[PDB]
Amino acid sequence: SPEQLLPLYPVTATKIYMNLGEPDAIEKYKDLPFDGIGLMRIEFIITDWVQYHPLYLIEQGKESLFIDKLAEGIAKVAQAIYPRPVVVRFSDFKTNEYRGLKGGEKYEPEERNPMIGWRGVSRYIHPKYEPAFRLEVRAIKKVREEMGLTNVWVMFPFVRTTWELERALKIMEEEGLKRGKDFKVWAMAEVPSIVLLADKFAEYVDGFSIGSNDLTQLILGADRDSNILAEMGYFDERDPAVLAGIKMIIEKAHSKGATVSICGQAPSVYPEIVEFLVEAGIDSISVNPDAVIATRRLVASIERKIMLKRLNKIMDKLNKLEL
Amino acid sequence: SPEQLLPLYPVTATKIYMNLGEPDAIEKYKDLPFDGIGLMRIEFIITDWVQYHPLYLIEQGKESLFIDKLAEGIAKVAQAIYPRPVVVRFSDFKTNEYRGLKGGEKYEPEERNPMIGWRGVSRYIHPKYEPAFRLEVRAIKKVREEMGLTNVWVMFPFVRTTWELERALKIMEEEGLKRGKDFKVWAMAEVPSIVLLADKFAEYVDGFSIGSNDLTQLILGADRDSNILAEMGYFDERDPAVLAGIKMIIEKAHSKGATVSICGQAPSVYPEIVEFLVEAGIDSISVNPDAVIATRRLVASIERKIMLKRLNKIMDKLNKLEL
Amino acid sequence: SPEQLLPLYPVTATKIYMNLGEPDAIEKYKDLPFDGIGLMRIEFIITDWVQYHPLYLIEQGKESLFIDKLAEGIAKVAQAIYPRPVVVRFSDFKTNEYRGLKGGEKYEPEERNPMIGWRGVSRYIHPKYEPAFRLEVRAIKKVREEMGLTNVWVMFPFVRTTWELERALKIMEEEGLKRGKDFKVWAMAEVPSIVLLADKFAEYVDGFSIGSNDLTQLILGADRDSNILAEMGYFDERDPAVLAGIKMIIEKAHSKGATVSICGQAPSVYPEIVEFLVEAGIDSISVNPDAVIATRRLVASIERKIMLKRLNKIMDKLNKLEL
Ligand SMILES: [Mg+2]
Ligand SMILES: [Mg+2]
Ligand SMILES: [Mg+2]
Repeated sequence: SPEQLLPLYPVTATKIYMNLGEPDAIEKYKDLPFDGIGLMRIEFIITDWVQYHPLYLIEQGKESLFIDKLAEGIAKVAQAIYPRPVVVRFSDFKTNEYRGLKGGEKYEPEERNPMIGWRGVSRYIHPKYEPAFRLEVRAIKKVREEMGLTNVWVMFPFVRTTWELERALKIMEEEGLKRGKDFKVWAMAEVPSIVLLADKFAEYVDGFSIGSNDLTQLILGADRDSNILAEMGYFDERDPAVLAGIKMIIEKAHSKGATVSICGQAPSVYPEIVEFLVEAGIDSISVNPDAVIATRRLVASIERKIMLKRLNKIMDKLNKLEL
Repeated sequence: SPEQLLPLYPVTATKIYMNLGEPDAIEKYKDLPFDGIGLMRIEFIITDWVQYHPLYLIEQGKESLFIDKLAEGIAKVAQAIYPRPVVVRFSDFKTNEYRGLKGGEKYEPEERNPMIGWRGVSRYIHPKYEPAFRLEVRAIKKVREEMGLTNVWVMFPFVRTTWELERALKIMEEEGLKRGKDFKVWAMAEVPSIVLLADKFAEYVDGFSIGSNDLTQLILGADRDSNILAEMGYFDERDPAVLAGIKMIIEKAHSKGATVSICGQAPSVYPEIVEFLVEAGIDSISVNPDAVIATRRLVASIERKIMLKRLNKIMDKLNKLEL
Repeated sequence: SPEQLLPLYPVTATKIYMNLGEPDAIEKYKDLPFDGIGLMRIEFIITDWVQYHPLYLIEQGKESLFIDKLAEGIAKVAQAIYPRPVVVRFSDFKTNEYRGLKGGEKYEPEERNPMIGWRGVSRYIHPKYEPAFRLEVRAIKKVREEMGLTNVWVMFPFVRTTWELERALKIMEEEGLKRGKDFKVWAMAEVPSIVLLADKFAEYVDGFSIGSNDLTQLILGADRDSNILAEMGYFDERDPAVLAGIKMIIEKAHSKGATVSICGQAPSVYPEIVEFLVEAGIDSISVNPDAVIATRRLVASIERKIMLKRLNKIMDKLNKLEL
């Protein structure tokens, strides 16, 4: 009877979140010791439950279908784990991925580098895609209000500049979705501009989610699907530059009182990444379901280890005071 | 076999108490990891096991029935969880609620605001209701002595002034119920006078129980059953005024060496309230049975988190000493 | 010839304001040495000059009558004592008191506790009563502009939360009534939330008016018309909790540069309350007309006494510097 084994799992100061892409998979992982969904991917919902470009649906006057499918998926995930928070990520599609949707060829220009192209918040605040972002915000508002699921938060993927973030925030406010005590807004820390200006971005969002997969790619300026670059071992999240960027993000966000989360494959595979993150004082770690329990163990041990080490340092520090 | 799973639950520095209103429900929740009954409501016993106003029973010479029913309920609850403490709350009825009892129309005046009317300690020390309070104290004494259940403590609901508290204490002493090492007396911190003078009230009671439901109502001056006020969102226990009052109560009580408890719906629904309470250093948290286990998890995690944060602060503090 | 005796009255640092409920009574008390009307009650105007619920008049399209009667009363009071300020209090009625008006049964729900019910700013910002508050603001604007009576200020009764105060302020701004150098906005400090967060409320208002009558009731959680509670002596404004709350309000408001006033029966009857208020450094005291002159004497003496005591302390303090 595993359902009574949940409270007996090790207690961790750092929150252990879970990454979810398919809403129907929430019932498979309902017995895992996770403190919430730190990353809900709505890409699967749009691809397989909608099949249509949101702008195409707006042109055909079918906003209701898109809004209702997103609302159904998000409400299922939120109600399955209430009151644990569900951090829904906005549309993370690229232009080429957007073209895969039905009727998306008319609204998606052919881009040489969609990886660093028109995507994320830059797409949301643009007048062309603004109605689709408004549809997504309307779905989130319907989940939070019609179903009363307060535990639904949002994260803005691929945030580039502060003014774009504030424009997205005011667009959300125009839709009645306002940042508050019961509503948290996060920003993906996958762009080096966020690394350099995390303390400046913290005035607009409640916290940051470090997209280590994309953050490593952008910091190193390398793209993963290129087999040549992958063979050389570039895409190691243990890279000193990536670690320095993560440390800077954590320091700036905690100096401005913003929470820091990480949602990538780095904590799932590399224990040393987890140790470094916990030592830096990261607020939460979001991992894949199959890596939840182990992470909950590992973080706990690391915390205990830290709780020893700091004590020693304090004593040593105290020694230098008396001499 | 859940009965051997009790010792395996997470260990929390803050005591996790349980709220009980029906004595017969103690057997349903005997397998929950609670450190005691932080709030036992005798309102159900008087309403459904007595059906009669205590003053009416005194007039009819039936004090024995009221005393014996209270003693039976309290003894059942205390013996079910011995030696864990059972904090019995005295009669928390309002005048309109008192009139619901049989024969209570003759003893309860019609009040415009019973919510802030003749209730609580103000009712107990009044000569008219003093015999009923003496009956309640006699029932408590019978439980503590005839059945030898030392684990029964009392809390005074809706305490307004220090002189009324000392008059209630001397009335209890006249009945042979004296505050001591084996008997704890608490005061409900649901009136702003307790907020302002907690350090003064601490000389009379062993600890305080924060009635967050009533404390929010009195601090904000709003009454919950009014749907208009509820719709505007006034009754949020995360309100800055309520948090400041709770912090002041905790600080004053710990400055005077008195324990602090909370028995309301705030810790059951809002994790941030629990985090703030544990950070402030609250001695115990009393929640509903269905919210016990989760709270025991949450508090534990928060404690661990705090146990990290303080360490960091100490190191930072130590840094400022060397420079 | 008493009219030349006004300048010969004792000079007080603390402003001595007067409480007025009937505009026609301003001519009776025009020869009293008061520095202004610290509390103008428009309850009498609405009850006896309008007789109608403002929402009922709006439904019947008779906003002009209500606005003109309020304007006539306020203009009479302001012109009678120009340029001394007239602090008009907004509608302080309760729901039961509102039902006494003609046609008010349809707009006032039956409330169990109107004393802590839908009243004050909570009523003004609500969409249902918002047109009536707009009518009151329009009357104030007509007095300040059509008659050019700059000396008219407003106070918001029964302020609960900061967001409600800012919503009322923006509603006033939408009506052209904006806080400025020639227009002062006060908040009644009769709710314990104001006591706990006076420094936070000071960013929205020019000053605070301590409603000691209601402040004592809310701090002690007792209602005055209950004869049982009154007999026990609960409603003593010399209570330590009420004094501590008043001291906290004064300290916070003066730390944020906001003026503090008191408009209640405490300074009219208890000289020690006046002494404590003047020692705390209250900016003004508003009393009943029959208690004006005596208060003007008493405060003066107290000020002189303080002006001695502080000097002694300074000398003593200086002694500790030389030793
Ligand atoms: Mg990404
Ligand atoms: Mg209560
Ligand atoms: Mg009042």
